[PDB]
Amino acid sequence: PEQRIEKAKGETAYLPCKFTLSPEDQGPLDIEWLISPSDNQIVDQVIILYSGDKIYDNYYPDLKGRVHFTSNDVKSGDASINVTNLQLSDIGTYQCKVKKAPGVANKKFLLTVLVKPSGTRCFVDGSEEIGNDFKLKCEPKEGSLPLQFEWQKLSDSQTMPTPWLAEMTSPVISVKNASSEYSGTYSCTVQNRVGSDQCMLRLDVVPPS
Repeated sequence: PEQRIEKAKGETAYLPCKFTLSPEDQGPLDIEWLISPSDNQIVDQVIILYSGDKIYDNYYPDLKGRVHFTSNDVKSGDASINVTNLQLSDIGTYQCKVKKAPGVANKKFLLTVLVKPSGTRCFVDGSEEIGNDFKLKCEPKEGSLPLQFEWQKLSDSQTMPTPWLAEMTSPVISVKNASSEYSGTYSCTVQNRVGSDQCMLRLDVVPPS
């Protein structure tokens, strides 16, 4: 089991890792967390240890100061960690390895970090001319999937061209055989569960010449 944990950038991830001891488990309690980041191909890197009743946490410089055991009494049965001020670079697989010999247990977490849509650009791809085919595009610079789009007409009738109604919730509107009546100011609003962004374009459909 690889449990998915999903949080937004800047929030804190809780990676729970509670454990029961068998009375047979007489060896010293030893706990190791390791990361395998997405951003690169290093694998199984120690980020924090509990060993000899002491915490060692100076391991992985990208996580400096941001990884802590959740509990104030780890030896009672809680190996959970907090990862605070989440960065996009913290996306990866986190493994909790608990040992109290002969007992050994592991668990993995797949951490994803979400970001709201931002830097969203609204633009026309093509010549804005009567009879032409061109494209209305709403392109976020950043934004975690799944993303929702919604075009609206801000100017004049405040009503989207009927032929475009099917692509109204799409990032791209593929305009065919353009009418001058399609002209106007249009808004693209993009959202995901973190947040929202909006942009605007002006369409001016003129005779081709």
